Amino acid sequence: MVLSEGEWQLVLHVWAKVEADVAGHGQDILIRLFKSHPETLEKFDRFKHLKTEAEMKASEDLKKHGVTVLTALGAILKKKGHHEAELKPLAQSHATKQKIPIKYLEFISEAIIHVLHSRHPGNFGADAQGAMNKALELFRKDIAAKYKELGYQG
Ligand code: HEM
Repeated sequence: MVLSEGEWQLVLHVWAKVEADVAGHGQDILIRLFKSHPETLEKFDRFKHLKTEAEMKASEDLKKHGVTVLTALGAILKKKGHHEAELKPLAQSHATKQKIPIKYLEFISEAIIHVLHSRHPGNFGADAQGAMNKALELFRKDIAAKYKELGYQG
């Protein structure tokens, strides 16, 4: 798929607001994912002992991981579709080392959209949400193709 320039602008405008607090957004998004889809927590041997939201919020390791996730995603979105080299190592680690099905990438996409709508309602109306949803669908479609090339297809 291809996004128009106007669509990328909507995506990068709200992302610039996210980047004012990467750690905070990273925590919010992972916690949302784990709350909504507790089965995803089982993939993380470093976090699956965490029992409550309070414990998640207090976890420094969880916060650090949130920053890593959003820094990587930000680097991909800023390529505006030209992301083939960025996606190769991400695909390999999520396919071979961790085995993360595509369904779980949909779950985190939902979590990102929820947190952006909650923190940035003025910059995340219907048109901006649509554009962010297209950008994340593009990401998932390209990662799924790489999964298949790698032998997983998740
Ligand atoms: C927007 C989607 C995602 C991005 C940008 C992302 C990015 C990353 C990055 C950059 C790392 C660290 C280095 C590496 O191993 O590649 C990582 C590790 C990992 N990711 Fe993801 N990830 C995404 C989604 C997910 C999902 C949906 C799950 C599981 C439900 C997941 C599970 C893991 C695990 C288990 C690790 C290793 C954690 C550890 O070091 O103990 N990832 N991810």
